[PDB]
Amino acid sequence: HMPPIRRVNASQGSDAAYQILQEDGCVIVEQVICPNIIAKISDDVNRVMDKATIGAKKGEQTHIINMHNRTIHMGDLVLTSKTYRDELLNLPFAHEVLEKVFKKDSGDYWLNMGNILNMLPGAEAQRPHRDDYLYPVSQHMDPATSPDLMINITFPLNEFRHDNGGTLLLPKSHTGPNADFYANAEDLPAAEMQVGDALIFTGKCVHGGGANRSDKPRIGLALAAQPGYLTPRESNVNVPRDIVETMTPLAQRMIGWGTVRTKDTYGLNMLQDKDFHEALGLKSK
Amino acid sequence: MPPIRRVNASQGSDAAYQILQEDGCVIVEQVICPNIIAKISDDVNRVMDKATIGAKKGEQTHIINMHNRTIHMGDLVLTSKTYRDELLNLPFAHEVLEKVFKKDSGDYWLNMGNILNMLPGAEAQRPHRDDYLYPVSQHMDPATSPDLMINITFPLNEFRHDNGGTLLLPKSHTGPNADFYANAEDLPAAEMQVGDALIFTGKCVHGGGANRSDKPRIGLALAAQPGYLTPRESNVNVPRDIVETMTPLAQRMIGWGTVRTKDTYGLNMLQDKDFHEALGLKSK
Ligand SMILES: CC1=C2O[C@@]3(C)CC[C@H]4C(C)(C)C(=O)C=C[C@]4(C)[C@H]3C[C@]2(C)C2=C(C(=O)OC2)C1=O
Ligand SMILES: CC1=C2O[C@@]3(C)CC[C@H]4C(C)(C)C(=O)C=C[C@]4(C)[C@H]3C[C@]2(C)C2=C(C(=O)OC2)C1=O
Ligand SMILES: O=C(O)CCC(=O)C(=O)O
Ligand SMILES: O=C(O)CCC(=O)C(=O)O
Ligand SMILES: [Fe+3]
Ligand SMILES: [Fe+3]
Repeated sequence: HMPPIRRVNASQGSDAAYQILQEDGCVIVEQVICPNIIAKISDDVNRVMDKATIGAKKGEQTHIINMHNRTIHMGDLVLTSKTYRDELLNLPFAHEVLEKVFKKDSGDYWLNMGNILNMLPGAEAQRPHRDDYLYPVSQHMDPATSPDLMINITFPLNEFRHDNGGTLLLPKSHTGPNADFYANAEDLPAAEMQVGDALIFTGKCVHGGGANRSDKPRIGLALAAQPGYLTPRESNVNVPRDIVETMTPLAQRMIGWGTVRTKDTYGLNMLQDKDFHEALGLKSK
Repeated sequence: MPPIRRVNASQGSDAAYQILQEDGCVIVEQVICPNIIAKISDDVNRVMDKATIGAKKGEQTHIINMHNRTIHMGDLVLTSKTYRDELLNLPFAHEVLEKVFKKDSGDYWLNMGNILNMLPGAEAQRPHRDDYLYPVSQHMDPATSPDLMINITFPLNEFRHDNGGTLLLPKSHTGPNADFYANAEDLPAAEMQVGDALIFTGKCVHGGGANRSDKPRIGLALAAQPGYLTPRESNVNVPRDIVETMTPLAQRMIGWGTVRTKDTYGLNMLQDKDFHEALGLKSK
């Protein structure tokens, strides 16, 4: 028995989606965001896609997830899309789920990064994996009882179906032991969703990019968050301060322009022994 | 009770590392020219009165017994050029840190540099493990888990038992995490001179001692950790022109650089590239 990927409408509330996430490691939330906001971000991303790196980043081994040259991953979204900074980073449903995930075990959270996922036509499926492999301490903790190190929220920017490589998932695989092999991609169900929906899954849920056998790119946007005590993959220190001060204090923290407190109350990312905002006199919306 | 073992830096970083692996702590004598420490001490004294006393805003105090007769002070990059140029590049220290972190974790960088000023009358701290700062430490077995922190403390004046030199429990770095390790009254003190350094891991039981003398006892803690752990102190307010006078290693140490895990994956990247490549960050 291969468990199905379960779904809720965001009208049912964040408690119900969190419950499915706790039981399965993954949940699809239908109609979580106005599709026109997503289409706007999609246009911004399409404007600059010719700038992104194809395949591997410099020096990064590819064999763990099967990173290959029919895939484009692209960061730098804060400067690419104002709609991303102001609308997506502040989406209340997402923050309700993330606070439920992180606050007790870990404390404040922020982004690992925001990442465009472009599977080009003919893209081969990835090796099903756990995203928390990024952080080596995940290999020293029991998955059944350890805190979650990551939550991925993927918004399709065009329709996701099995045939165009929509994310493959292995529901209820988030409590088993860490392993070097979990499944073959061909045995997993795909997340099939429309623009305005989102897929949420934990850093322990087995998953991977699907095979794109259509003739059009399949593009999603991954809002990936983690405890503040883990180092983001993407820094935002090159974002002009004038632009940071048009963001809310929450979105500022998400992109690393803020102090993050552990569940024990201890501050990280402080400046001159004080709060980040206080030490800079940093303004916000 | 095992003693705190010691080596001279002339015996090489391998011997210091071996003692660190066996005991969780080691004193390295004459690891740095005392003139350098004296300069940094001048820099710090010139700005000590602007430091915060006791707990920082909203941080509970009871795990380590933080109290209002101890001054902890950061912001060392901008305080001391000698700190930026000499101390952050000390080769013995980086040899030890590479031995600790490279295989299990990857690149490392500062948790922070922190002046530890213990005024006369300061009570001893509750003996503790520093890695409690990172909640993941409580979910890993100390006997086999990676080290999450290395502390290198340079006395800025003489450390002695009577003036609150750091109390240590040697060989305590492999036992299970616990809510009580020892009473401070039962632990030996790190006693050493300017130019020496005490190294101990995030798993070594230790604490501030009681300063029963008439003068402050002041150390400089250089605390390092895996690049995948968020530093306590950010340095994004340091002017880029100051940063470009530093070495690439010291730049990475203060967070102006990409840090790769032992699996080759980069963290603290900029615009999908290496930090330096994306900014054209120059260095010495
Ligand atoms: C585990 C492993 C990786 O860690 C993960 C999964 C963790 C976070 C993840 C998020 C969820 C943010 C995303 O949007 C999609 C991919 C990344 C960026 C990813 C990239 C990275 C470093 C990588 C690897 C490789 O081969 O090239 C790239 C790799 O094996
Ligand atoms: C665990 C615990 C903390 O974590 C540690 C130990 C971890 C690293 C450490 C280093 C080695 C850098 C140092 O130089 C001296 C003190 C700190 C800054 C410290 C401060 C902090 C947040 C704290 C606590 C408290 O009560 O007030 C303050 C506390 O209990
Ligand atoms: O593109 C997808 O649907 C999944 C991408 C993924 O899992 C990854 O690269 O880590
Ligand atoms: O001052 C000392 O010797 C130790 C300080 C310490 O251990 C701490 O505050 O965590
Ligand atoms: Fe993944
Ligand atoms: Fe300590």
